[PDB]
Amino acid sequence: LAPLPPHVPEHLVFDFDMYNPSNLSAGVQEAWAVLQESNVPDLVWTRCNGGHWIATRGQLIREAYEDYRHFSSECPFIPREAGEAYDFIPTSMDPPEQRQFRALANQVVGMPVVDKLENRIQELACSLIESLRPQGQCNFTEDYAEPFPIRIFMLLAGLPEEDIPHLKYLTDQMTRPDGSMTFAEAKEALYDYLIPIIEQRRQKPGTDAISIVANGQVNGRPITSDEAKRMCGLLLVGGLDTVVNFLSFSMEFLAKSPEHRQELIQRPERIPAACEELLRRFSLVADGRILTSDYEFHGVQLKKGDQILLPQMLSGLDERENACPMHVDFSRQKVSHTTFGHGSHLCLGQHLARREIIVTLKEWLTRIPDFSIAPGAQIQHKSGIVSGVQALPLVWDPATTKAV
Ligand code: HEM
Ligand SMILES: CC1(C)[C@@H]2CC[C@@]1(C)C(=O)C2
Ligand SMILES: [K+]
Repeated sequence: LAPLPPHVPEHLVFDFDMYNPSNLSAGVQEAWAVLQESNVPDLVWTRCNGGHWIATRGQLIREAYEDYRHFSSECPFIPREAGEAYDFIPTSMDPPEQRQFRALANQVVGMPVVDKLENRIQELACSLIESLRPQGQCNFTEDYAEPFPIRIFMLLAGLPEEDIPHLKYLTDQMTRPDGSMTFAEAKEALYDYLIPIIEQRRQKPGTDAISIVANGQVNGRPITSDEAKRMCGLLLVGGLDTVVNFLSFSMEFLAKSPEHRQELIQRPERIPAACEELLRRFSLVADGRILTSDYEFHGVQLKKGDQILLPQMLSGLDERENACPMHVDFSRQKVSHTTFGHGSHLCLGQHLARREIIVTLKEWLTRIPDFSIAPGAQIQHKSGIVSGVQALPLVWDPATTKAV
């Protein structure tokens, strides 16, 4: 717990810890949404993790992400030492500077590339699922949630699959630190890995994501090796720690809700609308910004240098944004969320993520329409910059499945 700063008033202190929230055993989304109870203000100060503001409502999250003159991306992580070490491109830059780097990034992970990767996504999801189908059981986090998104990413990056254990270890210490490494050691270990590769593909340009970035142009000028590395690192974390977690939340829920499985088996054309609704209910990212100057926002005096966590996860969870927000409803008419961010840094990998999610639900339910949590398992969730599921044991009767 850190010393409450002179400028923060006693009545806005709410000691929420993002890496280990109090109600965590009820579900990570449920743990986070304690900040939306009737007793809690729209903007609190927490003394954990060195101290930082936290906006709790969708209205303030969106306003702050839009206002980059006051809410800067220069130090976007908590704790303070992680945000100061954070130098990924484009995420650590504010517009106007940030803008030229998005279109290089858009070229390696945007729609055009989802279109080059279309066959391979479909094939690996069918082949992974078909290999599990006859067993009548799986450890989903390890058997599908990781290998499906991860092997597509390594394929696109032109990186070998036995580098996976090392890279996921490191990427995961930057979002859910276990204590062994600091964000900076983790980051420098990712750059160390990328350095020879980047230089080699600048001499012999290939077709893979690293070559494209490294030999890319930024509003007409050549990107440097240091910029290539800083953009490249960011793509790996996005590739190895986003969709991987998201798929486990969605499959846990489907395993617990036979009527929602039935809806999608009956009307598979509803899968894209259902993916959106699940992205709202099982939203999982929470990063933030730093104040560029002293500023008064929604009646609270903020101080230059203060950090503020603006939980992207909380906006679609807000009862002011969606009625009965904890309830999953695939026909929800206005699905409002900030799952993929808001403002000028809107997620560049969202078209890739949505395709991987929709391909997984359609291809799973086609082959293994009925499935449940294994008898007597209690699912445990984990919290951090990106939230996730520690293990998900699923069971099914092989007599009810079909090889497609
Ligand atoms: C469920 C999956 C995903 C979610 C929920 C998600 C969420 C986000 C969010 C919230 C941001 C903005 C953060 C900020 O403003 O500080 C972001 C940015 C970004 N994400 Fe995604 N992401 C996902 C998947 C991916 C994937 C699969 C990739 C690439 C392999 C990716 C690459 C990027 C990049 C490059 C940016 C930077 C945008 C910028 O700074 O201009 N993301 N993502
Ligand atoms: C907050 C994020 C999800 C977004 C993409 C990966 C992530 C950890 C960042 O560093 C940017
Ligand atoms: K920084």
